Amino acid sequence: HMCDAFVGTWKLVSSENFDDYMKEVGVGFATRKVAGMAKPNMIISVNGDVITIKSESTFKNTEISFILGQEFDEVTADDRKVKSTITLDGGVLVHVQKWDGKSTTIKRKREDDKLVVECVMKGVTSTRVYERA
Ligand SMILES: O=c1cc(O)ccn1Cc1ccc(Cl)c(Oc2ccccc2)c1
Repeated sequence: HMCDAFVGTWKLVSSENFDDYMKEVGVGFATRKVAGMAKPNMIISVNGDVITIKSESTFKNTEISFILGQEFDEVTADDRKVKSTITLDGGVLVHVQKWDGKSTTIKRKREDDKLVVECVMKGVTSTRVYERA
């Protein structure tokens, strides 16, 4: 019942500072422009210990499946090959990606009827808000 309030289908409704976050991460111009236009669906499901997070958009479709605390190799939408670990910390899903001596963290939290996604790269934070679809 660990992630019950995350399960479902969520649609992006607002984004702030995502271009700057992507710049900090090293995403190139053309990918930033097309990625930043996207209005993804985030689909979260759980089956036993396995959590699946899908992102569906006109830009890319991605899917990760994982067990909390158990590292996995991930190819990100911007084609980084990263080692990821996702944990639950105080009811927040915390997703750390490591590559090339760098690290970024994506936090997903339930707040009122929204799912709020905060992406941090060094001093740059972006906040993305999703609503139930
Ligand atoms: O998977 C998520 C969901 C978010 O809201 C924010 C970051 N991340 C991770 C993330 C990482 C890099 C890029 Cl380029 C990215 O761009 C998109 C944009 C739209 C659709 C798919 C990928 C999303």
